[PDB]
Amino acid sequence: TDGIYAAFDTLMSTAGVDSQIAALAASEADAGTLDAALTQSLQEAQGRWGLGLHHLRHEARLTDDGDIEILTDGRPSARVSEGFGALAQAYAPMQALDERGLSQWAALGEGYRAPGDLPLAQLKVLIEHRRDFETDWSAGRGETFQRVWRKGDTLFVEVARPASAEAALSDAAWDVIASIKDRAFQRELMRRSEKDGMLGALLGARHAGAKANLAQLPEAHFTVQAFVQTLSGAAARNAEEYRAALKTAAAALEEYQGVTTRQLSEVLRHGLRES
Amino acid sequence: TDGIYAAFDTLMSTAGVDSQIAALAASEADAGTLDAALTQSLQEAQGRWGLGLHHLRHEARLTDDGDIEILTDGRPSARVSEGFGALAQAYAPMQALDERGLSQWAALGEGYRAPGDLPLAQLKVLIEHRRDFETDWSAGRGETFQRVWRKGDTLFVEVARPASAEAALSDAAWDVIASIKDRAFQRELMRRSEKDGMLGALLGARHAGAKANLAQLPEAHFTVQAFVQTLSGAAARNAEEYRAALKTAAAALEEYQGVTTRQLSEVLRHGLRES
Repeated sequence: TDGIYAAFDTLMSTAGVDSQIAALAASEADAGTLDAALTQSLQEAQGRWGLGLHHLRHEARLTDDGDIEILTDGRPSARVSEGFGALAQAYAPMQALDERGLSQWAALGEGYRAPGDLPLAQLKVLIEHRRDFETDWSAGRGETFQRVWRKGDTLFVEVARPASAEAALSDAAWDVIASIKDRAFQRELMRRSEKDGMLGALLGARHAGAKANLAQLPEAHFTVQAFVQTLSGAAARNAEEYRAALKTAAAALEEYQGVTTRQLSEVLRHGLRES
Repeated sequence: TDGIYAAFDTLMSTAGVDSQIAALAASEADAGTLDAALTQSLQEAQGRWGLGLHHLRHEARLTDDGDIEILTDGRPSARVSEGFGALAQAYAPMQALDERGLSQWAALGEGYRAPGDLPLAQLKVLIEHRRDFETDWSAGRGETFQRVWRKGDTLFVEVARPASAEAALSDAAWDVIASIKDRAFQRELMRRSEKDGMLGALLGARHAGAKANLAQLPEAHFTVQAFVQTLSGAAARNAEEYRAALKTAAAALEEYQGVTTRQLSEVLRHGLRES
C-alpha cells in the first residue's frame, strides 16, 4: 500500500506520461489536486495505450485507505492495488480489437462514420462543415494507421502503430540482454534460460540480485501504441491543418515508442548484479 | 556409420587442426597413410585442448568396420561414431587439474622436474646442457601460464590459459546473439528459448536456415586451452631459441583461439537469417 502512488506513476510511464503522483502527494497537495492529476494522467495514457476506449469517460481518484480507484463512465473498474494484470483484465471485456490490433469501436457513438480511405477532396468537405463526423481506420504514412473524429470544437487525430505488450517487452529485454559484458554473468543467464527462457532469465536475475520480489512490470500489460493530436477552433475545420496534424502525430508516436522502450530497458537493469 | 570422417575433421576443428581425413580417403590413400594422418592430427589436437595428458601415447586408427578408434597408451578410449561427448568422458578419468584448471601431471614424470620459478640463468643451463628436464607451471603475461620440458631431441614449450569448453561456447553464443539487429528474429529466438534455452533456440534457427547441422557441436566438449611450440635438433639446446619459442607459443595461443572462436561463431550463425 506504500507502493500504490509509485506503481501508478509507473503505469502512466508505460504510456510516456509523467504523472508525478508520488511527488504531488509527498508535497502535501490537497486531495482535489491529486484527483485532478490522477484523472488527467489516466486520460492522457488512454490516448497512447491503444485500447480503443475513446467513447468511455476515464477517471481516477484517491481512496481513504491509500489506494487509487480507476473508473470508466463513473463506474469502478479496478483499483491500483489489484495489480497491473487486473487492470488489463478489467478493460479487456470493454475492448474490441481487430486482427491488426486496431479498435473496432467508434469514438463518437452519435454520428456519421466515413470510410478511412476516402479521397482527401471528400474528407476536406467533412472537415470544413460544422457537424461532428468520424472516419474509420486506414493505413497511413510511415507504416502507421490513422483515423480522425470531431466532437464539437475539437478535432481528434489518432495515429497508431500497434504492438503487443509482450512484444514491446521482449524488445526492451533483448536490448538489455545484448549489452551484458561480464562473461560470468553471461554464463549465468545462459544456464537460467535453460529452465526459464531468455526473458525469465533476465527477470529472475533482477529479483535474485535485488534480494527481494521487485515490483512487477506494468509493461507486461501496457505499452505505447498510438498518439492523438488535437486541434481546436478554425484549425479543427481546416483540411491542411488536419494533414499537418497527421505528420505531427506520427512523429510524436515514434518518439514515445522510442523513449518508453529505452526507459523499460534501463529499468530492467535494476537488480542485475552485472559487473 | 558412413561420415565418421567428417566428424573427426570437425572434431579436429575445435583445436584448429585442419586435418583432411575426408579428402585423404576421397583420394583413396591406404590404411597406413590415413592412420598416420589420423594420429598426427590427434596428437596435434592434444597439444591445444589442454587435457594435460602429455604423458600418454595418443593414437587414432581405422577399425575393421569403417569406424575410427581413439586409443591412449594402447588401451582403446572411445570411437568416433560414439560421439564427441563420449570422447571427453573417456579422457575425464585420465585427467588431474588443479585449482586454476592447469594440469597436475608432469609431461615426463620420471624426470625430476624443476620449479616453475627457476631463474632463467639456471633454466639456460638445463637447456644448453645437458639432459631431459621439466618445469612446473608459472604465470606469464596475459593471464597465461607456461612451462617447458625436453625429451630426447625435442623441446616443448606450453603456454596455457584454461577455460571450460562450455564457458567458451557460452561466450561465443552470446557474441552472436548480441550481434542480431532484426526484431522479428530476436522475438523468434526469445520465444524459441522458452522451451529450448538460449543455446538451442540459436541452434534451432540453424537447422532451419542451414537445412542440416554441424555435428553435435564438438565445441560442446573441447576448446583451445593452450598451444605447444616445439623445437628440435640444435635449437632444442639453445636458450635464445627457447625464448623465441615461448613468444611464438604465446602469440599462437591467441591466434588459434581467435581462428577457432570465429569458426564456432559462424557455425552458430550457420542457419539463421539477418535479412
